[PDB]
Amino acid sequence: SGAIYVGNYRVVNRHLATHNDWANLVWEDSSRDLLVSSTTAQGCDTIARCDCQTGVYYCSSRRKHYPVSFSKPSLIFVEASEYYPARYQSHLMLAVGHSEPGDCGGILRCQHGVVGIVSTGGNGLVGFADVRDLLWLDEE
Ligand SMILES: Cc1ccc(CC(=O)NC[C@@H]2CCCO2)cc1
Ligand SMILES: [Zn+2]
Repeated sequence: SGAIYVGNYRVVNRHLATHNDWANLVWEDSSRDLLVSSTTAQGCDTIARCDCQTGVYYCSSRRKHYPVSFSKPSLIFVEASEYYPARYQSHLMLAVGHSEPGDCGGILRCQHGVVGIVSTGGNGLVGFADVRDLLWLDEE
């Protein structure tokens, strides 16, 4: 579990979105596994606007932050997980690290703020769902 809290927006894994998230929907994309909902209180997070390929992500299934190199956001094939089938997922970055289903929503950060959240795992990779292209997270 986990969420990016930027202005009056909450960014979660679409597959973990709550009834409240859907009741206060701003934007969703199943192909990216992202959903954005509106918040009453403002958020403590800043979004990275950058082409960084090195950062630190939180792994809940290890209680640990791990420094990682990660690929640029691409359309990638992703093997069947407990929360999705084997399928293509867009705007996805892969690093070499540990990711179990429960790890989804853990933050990846670089020197520029929040890059994205955990979304995929298995075979010793961790996929992150980039949010740097979502320019509208920083307005309105
Ligand atoms: C490349 C790219 C893709 C998607 C977005 C999402 C966004 O923030 N757009 C607000 C939504 C979209 C439909 C109407 O309102 C930004 C940039
Ligand atoms: Zn950066």
